[PDB]
Amino acid sequence: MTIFDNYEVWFVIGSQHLYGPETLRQVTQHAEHVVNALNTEAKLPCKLVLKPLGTTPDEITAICRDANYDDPCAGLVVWLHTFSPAKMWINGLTMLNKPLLQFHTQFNAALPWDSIDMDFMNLNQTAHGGREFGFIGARMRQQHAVVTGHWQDKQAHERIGSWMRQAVSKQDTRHLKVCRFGDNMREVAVTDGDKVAAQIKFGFSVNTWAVGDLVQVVNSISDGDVNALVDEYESCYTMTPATQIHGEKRQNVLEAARIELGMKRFLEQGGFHAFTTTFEDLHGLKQLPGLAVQRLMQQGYGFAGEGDWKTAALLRIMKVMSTGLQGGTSFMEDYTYHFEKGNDLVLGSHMLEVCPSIAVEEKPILDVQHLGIGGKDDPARLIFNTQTGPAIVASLIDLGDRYRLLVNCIDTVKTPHSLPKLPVANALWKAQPDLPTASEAWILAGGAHHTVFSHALNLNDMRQFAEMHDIEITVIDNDTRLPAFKDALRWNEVYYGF
Amino acid sequence: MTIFDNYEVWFVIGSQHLYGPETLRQVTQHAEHVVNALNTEAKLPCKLVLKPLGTTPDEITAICRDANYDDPCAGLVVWLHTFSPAKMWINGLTMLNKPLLQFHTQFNAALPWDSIDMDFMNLNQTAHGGREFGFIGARMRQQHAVVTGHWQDKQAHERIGSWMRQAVSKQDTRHLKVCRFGDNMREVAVTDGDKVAAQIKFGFSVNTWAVGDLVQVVNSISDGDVNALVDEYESCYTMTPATQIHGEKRQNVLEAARIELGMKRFLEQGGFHAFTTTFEDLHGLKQLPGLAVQRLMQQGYGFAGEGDWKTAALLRIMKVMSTGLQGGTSFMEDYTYHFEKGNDLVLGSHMLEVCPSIAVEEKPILDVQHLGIGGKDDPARLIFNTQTGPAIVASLIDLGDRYRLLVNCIDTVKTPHSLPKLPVANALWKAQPDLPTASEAWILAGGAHHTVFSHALNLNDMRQFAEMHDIEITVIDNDTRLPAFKDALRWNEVYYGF
Amino acid sequence: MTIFDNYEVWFVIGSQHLYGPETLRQVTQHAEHVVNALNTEAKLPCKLVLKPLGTTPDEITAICRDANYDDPCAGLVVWLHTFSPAKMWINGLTMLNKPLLQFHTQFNAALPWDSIDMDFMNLNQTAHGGREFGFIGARMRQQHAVVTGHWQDKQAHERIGSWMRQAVSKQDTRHLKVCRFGDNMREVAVTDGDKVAAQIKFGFSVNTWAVGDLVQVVNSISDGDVNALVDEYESCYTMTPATQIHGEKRQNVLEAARIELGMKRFLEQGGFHAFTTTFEDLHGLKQLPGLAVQRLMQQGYGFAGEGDWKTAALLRIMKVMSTGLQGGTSFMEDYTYHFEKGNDLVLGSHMLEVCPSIAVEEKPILDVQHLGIGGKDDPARLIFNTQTGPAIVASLIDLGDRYRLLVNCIDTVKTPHSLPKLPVANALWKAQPDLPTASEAWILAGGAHHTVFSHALNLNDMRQFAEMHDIEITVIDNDTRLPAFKDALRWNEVYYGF
Ligand SMILES: [Mn+2]
Ligand SMILES: [Mn+2]
Ligand SMILES: [Mn+2]
Repeated sequence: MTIFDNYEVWFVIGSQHLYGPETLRQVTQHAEHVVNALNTEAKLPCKLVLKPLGTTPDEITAICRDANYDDPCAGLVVWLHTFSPAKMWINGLTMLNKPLLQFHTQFNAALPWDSIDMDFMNLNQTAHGGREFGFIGARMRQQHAVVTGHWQDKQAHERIGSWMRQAVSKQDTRHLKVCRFGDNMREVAVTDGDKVAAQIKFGFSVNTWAVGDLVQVVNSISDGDVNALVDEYESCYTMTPATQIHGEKRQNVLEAARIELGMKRFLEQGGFHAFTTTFEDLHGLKQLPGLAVQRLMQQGYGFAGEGDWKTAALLRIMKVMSTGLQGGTSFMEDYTYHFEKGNDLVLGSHMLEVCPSIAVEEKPILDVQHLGIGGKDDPARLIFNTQTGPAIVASLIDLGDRYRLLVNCIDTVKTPHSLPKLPVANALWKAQPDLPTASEAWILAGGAHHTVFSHALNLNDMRQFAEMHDIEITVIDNDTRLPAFKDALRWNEVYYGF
Repeated sequence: MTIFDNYEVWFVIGSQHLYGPETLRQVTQHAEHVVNALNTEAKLPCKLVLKPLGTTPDEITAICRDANYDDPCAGLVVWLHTFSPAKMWINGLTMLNKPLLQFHTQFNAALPWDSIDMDFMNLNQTAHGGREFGFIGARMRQQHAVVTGHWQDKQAHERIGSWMRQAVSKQDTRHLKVCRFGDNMREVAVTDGDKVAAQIKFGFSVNTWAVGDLVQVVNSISDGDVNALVDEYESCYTMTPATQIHGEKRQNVLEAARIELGMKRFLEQGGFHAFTTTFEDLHGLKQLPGLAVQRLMQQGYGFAGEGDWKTAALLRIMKVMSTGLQGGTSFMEDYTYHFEKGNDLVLGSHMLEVCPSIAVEEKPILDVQHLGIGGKDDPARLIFNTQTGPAIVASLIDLGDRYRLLVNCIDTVKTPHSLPKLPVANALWKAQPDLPTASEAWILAGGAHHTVFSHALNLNDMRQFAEMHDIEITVIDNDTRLPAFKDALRWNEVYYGF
Repeated sequence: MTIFDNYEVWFVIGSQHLYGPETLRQVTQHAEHVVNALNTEAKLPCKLVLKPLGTTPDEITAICRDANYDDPCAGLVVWLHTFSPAKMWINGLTMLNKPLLQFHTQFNAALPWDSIDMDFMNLNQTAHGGREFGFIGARMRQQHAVVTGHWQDKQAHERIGSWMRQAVSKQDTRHLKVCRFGDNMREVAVTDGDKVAAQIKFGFSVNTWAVGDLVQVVNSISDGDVNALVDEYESCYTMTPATQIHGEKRQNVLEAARIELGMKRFLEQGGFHAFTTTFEDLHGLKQLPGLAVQRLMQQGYGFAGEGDWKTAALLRIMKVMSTGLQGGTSFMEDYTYHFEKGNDLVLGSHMLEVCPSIAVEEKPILDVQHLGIGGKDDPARLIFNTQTGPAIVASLIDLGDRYRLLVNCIDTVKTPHSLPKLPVANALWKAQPDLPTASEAWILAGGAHHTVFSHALNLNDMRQFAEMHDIEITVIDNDTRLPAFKDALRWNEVYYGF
């Protein structure tokens, strides 16, 4: 059912004819054996298709050429069962659009001390065949990945599997379409940037439909379709008295529903995966989309507030990326602090748009709905608490000449006293290593007030993403120390400054 | 005896023409003591020749003129006795083509508290005088190693001699001559490169003589001389049943012996110090040089397989580097692996060519050969085990615009079982910090399958080597971590990308 | 029959739906009309295949994806009949392996002053639609070409056609295989270099077979096949008395013939397009290949003397490139000068290997054959004079970090007195602007003694090649003036020094 099922990774084996052609026939036995046992037992994010052996230049070019042409081909994992003169690969590697991982593995785990002979020695020579390959890729500054490990090693499966994840994320982004409903909040910098650069670098496109284009779909929906969706609320969520049938703010639940249907139909018919809104342009909408934006985020779409295409895009990438994983992933603003010796905290939220995928409960749908901001009707919104434990918050910023991705490892924690006046969903966390330093470093390194929160993905996941896209990663966890942190900033600046 | 008897290090001393033939003659006295003290007591790689005092610019410029012209001057060791304003050193240091080391030292291991005068402070004042000199070395951006200590210091003797050792290596490489017998294995990358560039940088030359040429010399050796060498094989090694008289492959031993004599004679007359071969071009040679190659490696000749001049030269270099040290140093190629929790191992070896320099025993010689590779006669070889202990493998790769020296720290270990069918000698080691990262880090950095294995030389030797040549040293050892390693590869790329 | 017939160029029209879909239908009428009239009447180097209109992002990605996959697709020529929002093209353009030329043309030549209206105005808006496209390509630093001109403009056809030429040259080079028969003349720099860099940058591969591998094929040929080829000589060429049946050097014509057959069979069975020899390794050959190398160059193969793969490669590229053109293209060494007020000259040649494609006559096959060099039998060689008029000489050199292509516009001229002792073919020329300055500049800018001479190609042809491959071109013709010439060298050095 998932987008992972719309891709497969190619298992290419490198060798040469020198010994052959029955020395090849063993190689093929191994490959087919390792491919089946992985597809069967290694619980990897998507499928491995074994291609015919690459033992000549033309065979290797062929495979890369094919890999570029096949839209499901998300990456290559190459095993060099033997020596494989690396010049053979050059012409293929210079046309390759798809990512590559060397699986520096071997058929046997134990070296058969008592039996080993030259036949053996000259078969399963990945020990050196993998190093010849290492070189050309390094020589070309072509970022190839490596996992060393025996082919049944479950630790390897993970790192292999974790890489397959990024391959698919990289190709989905190459089709991701953000639909903004208006422009950036006036006078705001971070949420602005060069959209051309984004689509060049990342392949996702951002383009603006009039709020009025939406309003038209938003107004067109049938009551039959509205009251249907109104039922799915009462089913799913705790309705606060104000929200119930005879409640003075029932009518506002109707307007929420339609804005959900309206946005969903516009977004499906447009073929979109993400979107923005701006409270400075809600002409023809009854209320700022809250409930609707929250549920569309649960249903999968990327979103960010006030025109913020980068963060909205990012959310969608990290959701997709998170498929099959234990948690969350939500848009998030760092809203307010709690200061105390030992217990410094952040509380995250926005005006309304907090995704219910990181919640732990059955979730109230109250109004208590004054939003002076926007200047519209009291909006519907889901109110909830965020799950505990170790998360991350990611901010992608545009330094103008390049992008930088900041990640701050964090730990959600339970609110000690509850928030009875606060009509928004919360997320409360301690920022590794500690607020003052965590905040300082983030601020030092730019990094928006807009972030993507996530329980399901982590730092190592994001490190591979940063690699896969060739961008700087600015990491802020417990190891962070400002003198070193600053040096890195400088040294990365020169490096990525080409 | 050995090549360290060819070279010398000059012992220059720095003061000003002002003032006091006493003071200025009084200083001459100490340099004559420390030098004589060091030359009999210190056990340094080669002698220290004291030179007349650098008091004026012209004298320093002369000292440099001579130091450049004198082909056994391996470098200057400089100690700044009184105080020698560095503007005097300019014209000299500017022309100085031989390496320099500031031995930053005093007269006198401790301090006269009641016996201190201005007459004393006039003369012998390296504390400040030494610093001024570092400045100009830094300003001009020259190397200038510095060792600080009291001359009588055991630790400081050690430090200076290791430098002296490198200084001499630098000079020997200048005259090093590789001789290639055929070209690279077809379609191979790591072992190709720009010979012109290497000769510019390190000064070693690489030029190829026809396989046909060698054959002419091999086909010329007298049966008398051939037989005589075999008498040396009987006495050196453990001749296997087939190897000895009435042996089924006794002639293969003679042919090997003939080859070795021809190859030797050839190399000697052409004044060569290293060589390569290629199994793809052996026309006129009865079998692929194995035993011949091994004993020649053991006698001091650098070599590396299938046309690999870089590694071949590096072997010769490191072999000379290691002179007067306990331990082996060999050509080596990661051949296969043993994956076992806690005990990941690499079996090193080559087709035939491994140096008995690194062996534990009196070596067995066998034929049990059938080398499918090439397609020649069952060739002779020395089978043996590699010693137990700390070692390094090193590779010099050409990245197009610059060279990179990779060195992995390792620890060789007893084969836990005999290897009865392995027709070749072996090395066996655990890689620091562990196989997967050891291997992965090397692949990320490129780094040949061909390496120079050494028991005698260490990371520190190679560190100075890399500094001495201004090449990047990539270091894989117990302290390695992939995030910092990767960072260093990027931050170095832009440093040395100049 | 020619390799041009194995490729086609794609004619892609960019537009958008804004007006459509019958506004598109006109666009298609135009495109089909312009494609037919060009394929019919424009005598272009190869075929134009009109692809379906690109009016959306997915359609544009599709076309580029297809262009990469189709091996005959040599380049794209895009016409922007209307405005074509350039973001649509980004994702296609970021995957494109093939070269692109914008044909900034229009359907009508004259603006129909009296009739023009908005319908018209908004159709045929290439005036601005072409500038939107210009931008993205410029923004991406993607070297796209442009010819502006009406679509019937014959001057345009040329510049379009001239570009199509380079597209095909660029793809052939991506399959060109040099087969060296040995290594570089010892101690020679220019002919040496980094073969990995070449195959990366250019896609042609260079790899060394043993002279003995050839000798085996060289010796295997049948007399029936030898004497057959001996007849084709007497037919084609003037046989000097020494060369005739009872001539004392007839036997040497037999050995020439076999070396021709032998080299031709080895080269066809290897699938090669170019080759080198080295006189320092002719073990098993009767005489240095002269006659044979000359005729194989006429038949099409690239060649250069003494191991020189770059120049041999280049020759083959410039021959292929020259298909369908008036002249020549030959390997060439600048052999000797004539100095005289007003009449300074160069005479070009090699020991033997001068291609008879630039000759004007029926061509003597004498021996007068002492070649002390090589140390072999008196060789057969064709002796001839070169055609008059404006030519070029191209040298591709490896500056180590990058390549530079030098071109010197020259003018062949008739020898005033004849060369009765000189047993080699001549080419005599004046080097624009004049020997002293022409020689100086060439020497200043490096540039080998080995060149490719050519009557058929020129400077503008080579300028597009240099562009198509992104390398420096150092031009030396009449406009050349050393102060400016030097400045350019410096300014290009910084630019291409990334
Ligand atoms: Mn906000
Ligand atoms: Mn090898
Ligand atoms: Mn020549």
